[PDB]
Amino acid sequence: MRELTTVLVKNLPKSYNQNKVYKYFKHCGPIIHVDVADSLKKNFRFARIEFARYDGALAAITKTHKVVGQNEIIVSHLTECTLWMTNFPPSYTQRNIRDLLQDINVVALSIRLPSLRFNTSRRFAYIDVTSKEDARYCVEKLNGLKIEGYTLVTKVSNPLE
Repeated sequence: MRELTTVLVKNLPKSYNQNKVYKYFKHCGPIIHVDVADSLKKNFRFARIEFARYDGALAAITKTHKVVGQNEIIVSHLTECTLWMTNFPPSYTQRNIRDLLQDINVVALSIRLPSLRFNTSRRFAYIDVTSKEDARYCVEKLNGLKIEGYTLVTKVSNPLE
């Protein structure tokens, strides 16, 4: 218990748009998932990549030392700013989360649903937000919300490290 299989990028110029980032991550390593975060409320952008490996993370982190059009991008491990739900029903559609994070925060970084088999898999779901200061309050609320007699459970930390 302690691995950094998941990395985050910061700065992200126009010059490192999704198409461009895609070129780089596939030349780093094997990867499960990849996304960017358009954070229109701030100048700098972010992105997130589930390499699912430690050697994957190093291949990303090392790739940081290449400037890209006057905005040197920053690659590191992921920080604890990921909420994830566990005890939750599958009817939490990805759209629903983008509504709910606008309703409590305003802004999110990224939003991952599970895909095991079909839908009826009772796996867990994982969402990243810049909004982490208010997320510390939201956790506390949601960690003992009631829906259909189930206590919901969420966390705001990284469930592998």
